[PDB]
Amino acid sequence: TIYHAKDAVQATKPMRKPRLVVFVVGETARADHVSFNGYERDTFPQLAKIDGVTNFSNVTSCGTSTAYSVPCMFSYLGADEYDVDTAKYQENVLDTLDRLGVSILWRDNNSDSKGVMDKLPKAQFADYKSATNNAICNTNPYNECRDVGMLVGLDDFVAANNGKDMLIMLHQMGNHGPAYFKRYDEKFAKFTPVCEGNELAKCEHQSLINAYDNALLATDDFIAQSIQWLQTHSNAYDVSMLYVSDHGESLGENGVYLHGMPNAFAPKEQRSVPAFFWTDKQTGITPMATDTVLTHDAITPTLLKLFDVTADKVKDRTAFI
Amino acid sequence: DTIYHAKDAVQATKPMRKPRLVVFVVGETARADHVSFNGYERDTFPQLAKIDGVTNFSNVTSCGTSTAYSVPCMFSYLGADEYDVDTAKYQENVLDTLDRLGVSILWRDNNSDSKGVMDKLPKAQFADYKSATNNAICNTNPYNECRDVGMLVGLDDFVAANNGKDMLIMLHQMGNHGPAYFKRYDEKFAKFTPVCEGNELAKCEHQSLINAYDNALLATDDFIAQSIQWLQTHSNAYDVSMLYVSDHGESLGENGVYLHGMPNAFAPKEQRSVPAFFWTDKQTGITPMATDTVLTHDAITPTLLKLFDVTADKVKDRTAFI
Ligand SMILES: [Zn+2]
Ligand SMILES: [Zn+2]
Ligand SMILES: [Zn+2]
Ligand SMILES: [Zn+2]
Ligand SMILES: [Zn+2]
Ligand SMILES: [Zn+2]
Ligand SMILES: [Zn+2]
Ligand SMILES: [Zn+2]
Ligand SMILES: [Zn+2]
Ligand SMILES: [Zn+2]
Repeated sequence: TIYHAKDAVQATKPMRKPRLVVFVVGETARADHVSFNGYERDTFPQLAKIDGVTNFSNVTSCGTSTAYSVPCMFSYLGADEYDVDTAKYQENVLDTLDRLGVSILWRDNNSDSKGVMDKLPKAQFADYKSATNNAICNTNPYNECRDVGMLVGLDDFVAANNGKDMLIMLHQMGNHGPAYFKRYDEKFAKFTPVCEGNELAKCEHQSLINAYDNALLATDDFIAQSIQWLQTHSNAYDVSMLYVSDHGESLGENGVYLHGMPNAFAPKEQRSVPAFFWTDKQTGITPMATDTVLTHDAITPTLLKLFDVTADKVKDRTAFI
Repeated sequence: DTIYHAKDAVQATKPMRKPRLVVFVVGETARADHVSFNGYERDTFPQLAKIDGVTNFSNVTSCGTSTAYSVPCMFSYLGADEYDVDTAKYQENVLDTLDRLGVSILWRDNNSDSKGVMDKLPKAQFADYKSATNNAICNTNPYNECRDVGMLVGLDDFVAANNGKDMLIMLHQMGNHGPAYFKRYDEKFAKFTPVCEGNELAKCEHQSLINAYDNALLATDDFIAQSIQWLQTHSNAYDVSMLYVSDHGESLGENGVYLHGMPNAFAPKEQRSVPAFFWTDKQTGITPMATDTVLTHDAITPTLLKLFDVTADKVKDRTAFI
């Protein structure tokens, strides 16, 4: 195991108020389909009614796929030295925070870690793609488990870690294709018609867009209920929520669909991602400016600052806060 | 002791093949949004507009907002996110690499100093051009300020002295340095008037300050063009290319902010949005990146290496200008 932060120190310890953070790892969401970034439809109407939400209009993802971007999102090495083949053997930020006492839990309704959780106890990773753990899989014809199912019973995690610092990753299914029409329950079918087939190139363009934007409305609801769930502990915990998407998505420009293109050739749409940060006013955390130029490189500094941790390798590195 | 980052660096072909001669103009205080090619409403680069083969890069971000921070970073191997200005002078930089692989390195400075970038090479490869001892062009203006075009005089003696070798020539411009923009150019570029002729810029009328700044750009446009014109006189025997990047931008009164030097955490967009131009001769086989490519000062080191067919297993995937 190769270290990058054994100098890491937690300045104050939970004493002081414990801190509770949800990190929503998003999936396949494009920045230019976010209402706040100038999009022509209102894809985030619930987040708009929550005070304290910062939308970041200029964030660029590490890469264009889940396997590539996710480990880089928790890396110390930054996009320009990230190497997907050796990422799993590096100390990542969750290894650091777990070593300083923060309780880490990772619930996944997408796929896996991807390696990011592999040095921590297996009990701290939970698969939520199956109805064995996810209580919300019967809400749609496809028996697809839903991201909001990752919220059920999180109060049992808090009680089991009463008074400790806590960081909760919720890894979204989000907007992953090609079958966007299956990513959301029927209550979010606001834009119609939608394309209902797995060959995007036969979709009519607007039907494809409509399905994709309905999926964002489902993600907007999931994020909104994530913050509402944290508000039930604003009494005993300093609560914050952070959202960043792993990568964007192509929707037919120059004939390009889905994602996964090499960075040297990937179009703008595959790397321009939304990010949200919310925190309760009790907590004293100040978000950076909304138009700050940011990348996935800001996640690791952000996560460390959220828990008052210092490591002489990532400070002065721009964060979301 | 010097800390190395590219002792693996390898030159694929040697000068065999045609030798290569490159001028790298390190600019000063130039803003991307005052360049005509980037949509500015005045023609601040009328001579560069008449040269075939010039690529303008419309989305380049400087490492920092000052000479001390940006210049060493422009030649670093570490990238902005691991660059540490306090220790940059003990790092192998890209000029150390190219020098040990045989490329002849020259640094002429009409700005200040290196800043540390040249400190491991023989002092004969750095030349001060701020004074009339080396610069022949200083009596052209009330202030006896020596001019950037004086750095072009006698470069054929350097080429002759390194005949057939690969060569990279840094010319460190005085350029658009403030606050006295009106002093940076001779009267032949005093095209936009009235101009402000005082130090504390806030009393200036906005247009008169802008006018002095834009005349200063016309002087730079002339310096780059004649740099290209000088390289064209050796396109026969050498593959010639010119690269220009400014060290940082400049604030011109927006929200009351002038000059540069703000910490990156608070710096306005204008202090970091810089022009970059790359020119190359017909014969040379070098292809520019797309002009809207998102770039930073981190692209300079790979560019210089690729210009000399050098590969270094540390910047191998890093975006360049070419
Ligand atoms: Zn995917
Ligand atoms: Zn993904
Ligand atoms: Zn490194
Ligand atoms: Zn780096
Ligand atoms: Zn590899
Ligand atoms: Zn400067
Ligand atoms: Zn100065
Ligand atoms: Zn310092
Ligand atoms: Zn030599
Ligand atoms: Zn200066």
